[PDB]
Amino acid sequence: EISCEPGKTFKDKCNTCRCGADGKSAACTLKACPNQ
Repeated sequence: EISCEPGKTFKDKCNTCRCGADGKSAACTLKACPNQ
């Protein structure tokens, strides 16, 4: 599932992800979910 520029990073969820080498995933991180 998922998809994006493989090797790149972005926000995605409310924290911060990192599109994995494949255009279908991204290692992410958690923390408060900024919205404002």
